[PDB]
Amino acid sequence: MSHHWGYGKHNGPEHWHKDFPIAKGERQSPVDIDTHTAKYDPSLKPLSVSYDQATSLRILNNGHAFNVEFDDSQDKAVLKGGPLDGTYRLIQFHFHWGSLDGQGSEHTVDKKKYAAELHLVHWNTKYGDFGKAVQQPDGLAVLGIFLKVGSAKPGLQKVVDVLDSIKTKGKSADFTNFDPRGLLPESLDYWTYPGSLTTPPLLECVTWIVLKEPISVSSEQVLKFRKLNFNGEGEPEELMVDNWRPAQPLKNRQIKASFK
Ligand SMILES: [Zn+2]
Repeated sequence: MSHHWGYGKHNGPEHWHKDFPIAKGERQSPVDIDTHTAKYDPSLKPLSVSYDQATSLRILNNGHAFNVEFDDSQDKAVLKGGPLDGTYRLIQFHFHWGSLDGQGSEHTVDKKKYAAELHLVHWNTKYGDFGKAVQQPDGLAVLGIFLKVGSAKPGLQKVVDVLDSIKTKGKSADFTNFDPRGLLPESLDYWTYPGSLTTPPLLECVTWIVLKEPISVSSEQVLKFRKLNFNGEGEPEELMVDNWRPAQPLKNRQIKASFK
């Protein structure tokens, strides 16, 4: 249908509440991280990211972003520790980005926007599969990583290089042997809060873990994101930029951190 959700003026974040009333709920994401009001919790443990046996499959343009999909049939790529009481399996990653380097991230830090934000999405092994997990308040754990512009990120290059092949909605490419360790910063210091999916259906099923340290990507690398299209092949060109939801009200949730 013509007014399927998206990021345009007619179908974007300001409109989502009409089909998805939880958009105005109590635990929506993303949020602004005010570093004066976030609370250092010395009891927060280190994150445990185990990606050395991750098995990537394919990369696809779904008309909203591009997703790299993983084999989540075993404990090959798991997130645990940190604020988490369970183990979560990686199913996909994707990014959100802007029409210029000055915006594109979903989370903000003291109102500062980054050029992009990477989401690694993981689901809780208590629940059987992803579809079941998103119905539970502790169903998902999303690791959020900001992108700033500087030096190139070597581990991102395979992704950048393939994007020309999946320009339009519905296109995919094989994408094997991709190592998601190559997308992580040196430090795993983090903020965490309870929240939601940032796209429809906006379900309030996510433990967010947002890394303090951005990764650096080159200007050339993030520029390639902006060549993707929201549209299908043959349809009028609608460039895939500004596929981010703005910050939502915190509503008395506590953001906790592993540092001051
Ligand atoms: Zn996302």
